Amino acid sequence: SMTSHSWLCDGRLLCLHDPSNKNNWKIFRECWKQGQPVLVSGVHKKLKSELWKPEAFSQEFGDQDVDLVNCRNCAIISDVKVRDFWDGFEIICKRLRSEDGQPMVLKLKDWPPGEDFRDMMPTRFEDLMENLPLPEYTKRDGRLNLASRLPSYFVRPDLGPKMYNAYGLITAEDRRVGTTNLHLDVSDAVNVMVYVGIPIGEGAHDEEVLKTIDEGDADEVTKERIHDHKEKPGALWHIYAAKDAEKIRELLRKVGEEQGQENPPDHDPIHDQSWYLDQTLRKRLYEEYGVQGWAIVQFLGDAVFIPAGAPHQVHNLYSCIKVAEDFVSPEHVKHCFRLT
Ligand SMILES: CCOC(=O)C1CCN(c2cnccn2)CC1
Ligand SMILES: [Cl-]
Ligand SMILES: [Cl-]
Ligand SMILES: [Cl-]
Ligand SMILES: [Cl-]
Ligand SMILES: [Mn+2]
Repeated sequence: SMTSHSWLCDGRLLCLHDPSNKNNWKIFRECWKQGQPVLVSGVHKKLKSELWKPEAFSQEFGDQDVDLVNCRNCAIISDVKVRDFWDGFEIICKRLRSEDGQPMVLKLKDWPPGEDFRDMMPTRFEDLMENLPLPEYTKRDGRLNLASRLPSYFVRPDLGPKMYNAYGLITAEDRRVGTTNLHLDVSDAVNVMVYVGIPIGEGAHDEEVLKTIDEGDADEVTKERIHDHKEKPGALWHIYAAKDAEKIRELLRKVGEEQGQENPPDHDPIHDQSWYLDQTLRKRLYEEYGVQGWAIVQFLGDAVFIPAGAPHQVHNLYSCIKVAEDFVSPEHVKHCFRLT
């Protein structure tokens, strides 16, 4: 009747199979205490699938004004209607075009804005918050979430959740670009893939996706989820242990200098959110600094748990809708303390 869990990343990543199992914490807490990320599959089967479609967001919210980002060159597209984003999510012939006349790979910036998700989308808020895995950690009032219980000596997360909406990266050149560049968060996070859109028009794009996963260092069991079970892959993540953050900063200072950037010796390339670690940079991190990460493919309905302090980057394989909630576990509270 389905096994409790399996392993990815050759034994280094816990994958829980039943999102609402009351005994998940017993397997989870040992991996979490060691500063590892955790994957939980099957959250899509708990949700009302009609609430998470791109066509519904366009119909209900299409007249709101927003900014977009061109993922290929970081150009900002200012003050457009949110339908201009949603109507091109899966239909390539409807996307905003760059000067070269190609359809753009776009990210929708800060939408819903700030802490407004609950007010703007109360039925979505309920559906997500009631079906989050590890609820004693992840609910606003969970017994193991210290977010509402800490004094001002700790950086507290904003009221969530936050939605992350972007097209898939397409070409061989796109393999070196991030959807979200390398950064870290002082809080813990759970990120849920609630919808994956595989386009039509330039549909037949299956093969660059396989080369991206393979070159991305994905394990053999992860490759079997496509070929054997035909699940929809959304996004390729690289996550690094919080303890390796300074070694990553040293690599990126050296590369910034090799590329003729002019940066003070103390500047923080992870906080700048300006780098994506491509195959060349990931190999250099392993070979020159001794640092190994976790390469994670987030499929429809996968919840990725990212530990406080852990540097991480995201590369969309197809068009994705992700919803994330921040929390403060007792295992990782040291990462948000304002002294020493
Ligand atoms: C509704 C799921 O049905 C089952 O029979 C479960 C499947 C998942 N599992 C556990 C057990 N402990 C912790 C976490 N998961 C084993 C039994
Ligand atoms: Cl830690
Ligand atoms: Cl709603
Ligand atoms: Cl729990
Ligand atoms: Cl970014
Ligand atoms: Mn993050």
